[PDB]
Amino acid sequence: VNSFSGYLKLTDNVYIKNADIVEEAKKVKPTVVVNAANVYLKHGGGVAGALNKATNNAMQVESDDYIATNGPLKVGGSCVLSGHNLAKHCLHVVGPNVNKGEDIQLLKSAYENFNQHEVLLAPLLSAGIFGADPIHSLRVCVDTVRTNVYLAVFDKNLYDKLVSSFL
Ligand SMILES: Cc1cc2c(=O)n(CCN3C(=O)c4ccccc4S3(=O)=O)nnc2s1
Repeated sequence: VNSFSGYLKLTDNVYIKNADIVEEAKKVKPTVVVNAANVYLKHGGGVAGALNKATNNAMQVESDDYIATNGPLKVGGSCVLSGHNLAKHCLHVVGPNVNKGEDIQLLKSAYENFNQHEVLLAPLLSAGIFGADPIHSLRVCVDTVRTNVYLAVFDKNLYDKLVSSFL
Protein backbone atom coordinates (compact mmCIF):
# COMPACT_ATOMS: atom_id res chain seq x y z
CA VAL A 1 0.00 0.00 0.00
CA ASN A 2 1.19 3.51 -0.89
CA SER A 3 -0.24 7.03 -0.67
CA PHE A 4 -0.95 7.62 -4.38
CA SER A 5 -4.63 8.57 -4.65
CA GLY A 6 -7.19 8.89 -7.43
CA TYR A 7 -5.34 6.90 -10.09
CA LEU A 8 -6.95 4.68 -12.70
CA LYS A 9 -5.29 1.27 -12.88
CA LEU A 10 -4.23 0.46 -16.45
CA THR A 11 -2.29 -2.78 -15.85
CA ASP A 12 -0.80 -4.81 -13.01
CA ASN A 13 1.87 -2.13 -12.51
CA VAL A 14 0.86 1.07 -14.38
CA TYR A 15 -1.51 3.70 -12.97
CA ILE A 16 -2.60 7.07 -14.40
CA LYS A 17 -4.12 10.33 -13.12
CA ASN A 18 -4.96 13.74 -14.62
CA ALA A 19 -2.67 15.77 -12.38
CA ASP A 20 0.11 18.35 -12.16
CA ILE A 21 3.26 16.37 -11.36
CA VAL A 22 4.61 19.29 -9.31
CA GLU A 23 1.53 19.23 -7.09
CA GLU A 24 1.47 15.42 -6.93
CA ALA A 25 5.11 15.30 -5.83
CA LYS A 26 4.57 18.10 -3.30
CA LYS A 27 1.60 16.19 -1.85
CA VAL A 28 2.93 12.63 -1.97
CA LYS A 29 6.67 13.27 -1.51
CA PRO A 30 7.41 10.03 -3.39
CA THR A 31 10.68 8.17 -3.13
CA VAL A 32 11.31 8.92 -6.82
CA VAL A 33 9.94 11.62 -9.11
CA VAL A 34 10.96 11.35 -12.76
CA ASN A 35 12.06 14.46 -14.64
CA ALA A 36 11.72 14.77 -18.42
CA ALA A 37 15.35 15.83 -18.77
CA ASN A 38 17.61 16.71 -21.67
CA VAL A 39 21.23 15.59 -21.94
CA TYR A 40 22.52 18.91 -20.56
CA LEU A 41 20.11 18.91 -17.60
CA LYS A 42 19.00 22.39 -18.70
CA HIS A 43 15.58 22.54 -17.08
CA GLY A 44 14.00 25.23 -19.22
CA GLY A 45 10.43 24.26 -20.00
CA GLY A 46 7.83 21.54 -19.92
CA VAL A 47 7.95 19.23 -16.94
CA ALA A 48 11.63 20.00 -16.30
CA GLY A 49 11.01 23.74 -16.13
CA ALA A 50 8.09 23.20 -13.75
CA LEU A 51 9.95 20.81 -11.44
CA ASN A 52 12.95 23.12 -11.30
CA LYS A 53 10.86 26.24 -10.63
CA ALA A 54 9.20 24.41 -7.73
CA THR A 55 12.67 23.79 -6.21
CA ASN A 56 13.51 27.52 -6.40
CA ASN A 57 16.24 26.67 -8.98
CA ALA A 58 18.05 24.28 -6.59
CA MET A 59 17.55 21.46 -9.10
CA GLN A 60 19.34 23.52 -11.77
CA VAL A 61 22.23 24.40 -9.43
CA GLU A 62 22.73 20.74 -8.53
CA SER A 63 22.41 19.73 -12.20
CA ASP A 64 25.03 22.23 -13.37
CA ASP A 65 27.53 20.76 -10.90
CA TYR A 66 26.64 17.25 -12.10
CA ILE A 67 27.28 18.17 -15.76
CA ALA A 68 30.51 20.02 -14.95
CA THR A 69 31.81 16.83 -13.31
CA ASN A 70 30.35 14.11 -15.54
CA GLY A 71 29.48 15.64 -18.90
CA PRO A 72 26.16 15.21 -20.69
CA LEU A 73 23.85 12.24 -20.36
CA LYS A 74 23.02 9.97 -23.29
CA VAL A 75 19.65 10.12 -25.02
CA GLY A 76 17.88 7.16 -23.43
CA GLY A 77 19.96 7.51 -20.26
CA SER A 78 19.39 8.81 -16.77
CA CYS A 79 20.95 9.93 -13.52
CA VAL A 80 19.71 10.01 -9.93
CA LEU A 81 19.95 13.37 -8.17
CA SER A 82 18.23 14.94 -5.18
CA GLY A 83 14.47 15.30 -5.15
CA HIS A 84 14.84 18.55 -3.17
CA ASN A 85 11.47 19.57 -1.67
CA LEU A 86 9.53 17.35 -4.11
CA ALA A 87 10.70 13.78 -3.48
CA LYS A 88 13.55 11.85 -1.92
CA HIS A 89 15.23 11.44 -5.32
CA CYS A 90 14.76 12.78 -8.82
CA LEU A 91 15.44 10.35 -11.66
CA HIS A 92 16.38 12.57 -14.61
CA VAL A 93 15.51 10.53 -17.72
CA VAL A 94 16.25 11.65 -21.29
CA GLY A 95 13.63 10.55 -23.78
CA PRO A 96 14.22 11.26 -27.47
CA ASN A 97 13.18 14.73 -28.62
CA VAL A 98 11.34 14.47 -31.93
CA ASN A 99 11.82 18.20 -32.53
CA LYS A 100 15.57 17.42 -32.53
CA GLY A 101 15.28 14.45 -34.91
CA GLU A 102 16.16 11.85 -32.28
CA ASP A 103 15.39 8.16 -32.77
CA ILE A 104 11.98 7.29 -31.29
CA GLN A 105 13.27 3.73 -30.80
CA LEU A 106 15.27 5.27 -27.93
CA LEU A 107 12.02 5.76 -26.01
CA LYS A 108 12.09 2.13 -24.86
CA SER A 109 15.67 2.52 -23.58
CA ALA A 110 14.56 5.65 -21.71
CA TYR A 111 11.71 3.80 -19.97
CA GLU A 112 14.05 0.93 -19.02
CA ASN A 113 15.62 3.28 -16.48
CA PHE A 114 12.37 3.11 -14.48
CA ASN A 115 12.97 -0.60 -13.76
CA GLN A 116 15.80 0.31 -11.37
CA HIS A 117 13.22 1.77 -8.94
CA GLU A 118 10.40 -0.12 -7.27
CA VAL A 119 7.90 2.79 -7.34
CA LEU A 120 7.97 6.07 -9.30
CA LEU A 121 5.88 9.15 -10.00
CA ALA A 122 6.47 10.05 -13.63
CA PRO A 123 5.37 11.96 -16.72
CA LEU A 124 4.99 10.30 -20.08
CA LEU A 125 8.46 10.32 -21.61
CA SER A 126 8.99 12.31 -24.81
CA ALA A 127 5.49 13.82 -24.49
CA GLY A 128 4.70 17.52 -24.39
CA ILE A 129 7.43 19.71 -25.86
CA PHE A 130 9.55 16.64 -26.68
CA GLY A 131 7.16 16.11 -29.61
CA ALA A 132 6.31 12.40 -29.54
CA ASP A 133 2.84 10.83 -29.70
CA PRO A 134 1.68 10.44 -26.06
CA ILE A 135 -0.50 7.44 -26.95
CA HIS A 136 2.72 5.84 -28.16
CA SER A 137 4.61 6.94 -25.04
CA LEU A 138 1.98 5.31 -22.81
CA ARG A 139 2.13 2.13 -24.90
CA VAL A 140 5.93 1.93 -24.60
CA CYS A 141 5.68 2.62 -20.86
CA VAL A 142 3.22 -0.23 -20.29
CA ASP A 143 5.26 -2.61 -22.46
CA THR A 144 8.64 -1.72 -20.88
CA VAL A 145 8.24 -0.73 -17.23
CA ARG A 146 7.77 -3.65 -14.83
CA THR A 147 8.02 -1.69 -11.59
CA ASN A 148 5.13 0.33 -10.17
CA VAL A 149 4.68 3.58 -12.10
CA TYR A 150 2.20 6.36 -11.32
CA LEU A 151 1.76 8.57 -14.38
CA ALA A 152 0.65 12.18 -14.04
CA VAL A 153 -0.84 13.67 -17.22
CA PHE A 154 -1.26 17.46 -17.01
CA ASP A 155 -3.80 17.83 -19.85
CA LYS A 156 -7.34 16.65 -19.09
CA ASN A 157 -8.33 16.23 -22.75
CA LEU A 158 -5.21 14.13 -23.42
CA TYR A 159 -5.76 12.01 -20.31
CA ASP A 160 -9.28 11.10 -21.47
CA LYS A 161 -7.92 10.19 -24.92
CA LEU A 162 -5.18 8.03 -23.37
CA VAL A 163 -7.69 6.23 -21.15
CA SER A 164 -10.37 5.85 -23.82
CA SER A 165 -7.87 4.66 -26.44
CA PHE A 166 -5.91 2.42 -24.06
CA LEU A 167 -5.80 -1.16 -25.30
C1 LIG B 1 3.90 20.50 -15.73
C2 LIG B 1 3.88 19.64 -16.97
C3 LIG B 1 3.37 18.38 -17.19
C4 LIG B 1 3.55 17.89 -18.55
C5 LIG B 1 3.13 16.61 -19.06
O1 LIG B 1 2.49 15.75 -18.41
N1 LIG B 1 3.47 16.39 -20.41
C6 LIG B 1 3.06 15.11 -21.03
C7 LIG B 1 1.62 15.12 -21.30
N2 LIG B 1 1.24 16.20 -22.30
C8 LIG B 1 1.40 16.18 -23.68
O2 LIG B 1 1.93 15.28 -24.36
C9 LIG B 1 0.81 17.43 -24.39
C10 LIG B 1 0.79 17.76 -25.75
C11 LIG B 1 0.20 18.98 -26.15
C12 LIG B 1 -0.37 19.84 -25.19
C13 LIG B 1 -0.33 19.47 -23.82
C14 LIG B 1 0.25 18.26 -23.39
S1 LIG B 1 0.42 17.60 -21.75
O3 LIG B 1 -0.81 17.16 -21.21
O4 LIG B 1 1.28 18.42 -20.99
N3 LIG B 1 4.11 17.35 -21.16
N4 LIG B 1 4.44 18.43 -20.72
C15 LIG B 1 4.20 18.78 -19.37
S2 LIG B 1 4.57 20.20 -18.53
